[PDB]
Amino acid sequence: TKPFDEMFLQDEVIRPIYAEYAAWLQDVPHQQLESKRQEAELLFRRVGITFLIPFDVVPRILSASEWARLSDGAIQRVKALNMFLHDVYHDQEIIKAGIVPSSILANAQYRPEMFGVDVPGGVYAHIAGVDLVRTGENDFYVLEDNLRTPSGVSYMLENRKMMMRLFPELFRRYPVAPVEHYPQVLLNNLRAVAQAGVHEPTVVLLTPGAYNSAYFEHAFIAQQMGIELVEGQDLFVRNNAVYMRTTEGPKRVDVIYRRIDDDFIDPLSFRPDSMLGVPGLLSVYRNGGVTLANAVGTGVADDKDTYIYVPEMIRFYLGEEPILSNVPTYQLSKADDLKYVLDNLAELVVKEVQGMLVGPAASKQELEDFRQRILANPANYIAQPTLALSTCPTLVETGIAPRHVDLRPFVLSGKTVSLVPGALCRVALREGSLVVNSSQGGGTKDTWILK
Ligand SMILES: [Cl-]
Ligand SMILES: [Cl-]
Ligand SMILES: [Cl-]
Repeated sequence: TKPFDEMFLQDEVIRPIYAEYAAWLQDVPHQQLESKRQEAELLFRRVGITFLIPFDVVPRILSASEWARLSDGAIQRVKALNMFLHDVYHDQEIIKAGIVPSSILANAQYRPEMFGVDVPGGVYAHIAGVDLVRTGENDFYVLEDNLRTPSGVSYMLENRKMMMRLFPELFRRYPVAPVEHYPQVLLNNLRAVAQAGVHEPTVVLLTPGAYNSAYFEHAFIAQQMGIELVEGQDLFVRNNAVYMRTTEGPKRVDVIYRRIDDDFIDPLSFRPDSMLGVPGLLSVYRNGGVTLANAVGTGVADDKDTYIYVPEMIRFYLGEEPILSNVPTYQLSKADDLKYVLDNLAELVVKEVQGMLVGPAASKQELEDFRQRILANPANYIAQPTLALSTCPTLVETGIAPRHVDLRPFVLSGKTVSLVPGALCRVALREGSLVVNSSQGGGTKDTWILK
């Protein structure tokens, strides 16, 4: 019993989807792609790379039918999440029906400033990141939802550009769907959420600035879109409108793609010490003078305590059964969950909200150590059963060996809900590791969606 591999079947048989890649790999002149060392030599000789997050040249390939199911599943989930957000800030029908407890209103991410506020098209999460894992041929799990300021598209776009630059001949052998139109699809969706009356909306990207880890992505996506990259001080509010400062005079801003947290957008309504925001911005948004994307108060839908109700949102709002499954998740802030987790620690995966323990890959000492770490602050942890995480062929020291991967596509909601046929794929390079996170042996791959 081994974890499902994307390339190699039950025996050493190659899955039909990877046959053409295996053929190309055999024709590769000399020992150029036989192991991690030869891959690192190829990447340096051609593109001058020295391992910045590591990159693996073996793509994560998905068929047109796998993506169609995955894509239907992600759109269904995001529609229910947006309908949930409209509901919590309006009639709260799901709470009155007893499906979601009223304790959700104790969540710090629930913004009473958004109660009764109508947002253009009822869209709260204009961009939604969905973290997915595979366990079988037709088995996918949603690990987490990302509805605040989702990131990673720059790695998705650059990884494709890198693969096309290194191996153009490989793109001739596979019918790979393109991804580079993402910024223009996003810009078109932002224009569509302009307030009622606005004919040719002005769109800007509000950034915290250079001293932010994702700043390059902010500058990159704004440049790819062809819109102004602004900081708080570049904008100002007056008479229910937001203006951008220009030498020729103030230019009205209709839509702001915010890459700043709610807490920092308006010192007159939230954190008063913030220098990232725009004073009075929340009032203009609440009174229909501007659109913020993503909306203020989306955090209540992707919080660890709300995650468990997502399958029930799909049934309640859409009258459908969930296409994608949630992962059973324990919230160590709950006494029943804390009791269970500490009693079955060697069988579970424990993660901090805002460190990670792999119970089956831990000794009695490190298990007892983590037990103390948990009890020092239990509310900062969640736990899930250890899943049979799918492996993708990855170039390692010994050669081409299976390594654990995860997938992040980006759902876009404007007047329509859609996905560009691509995703950020993260790989856990170290043997036996399930840490796809770049902090401890984590890298990226290009994700190919076949036409
Ligand atoms: Cl961000
Ligand atoms: Cl369920
Ligand atoms: Cl739609």
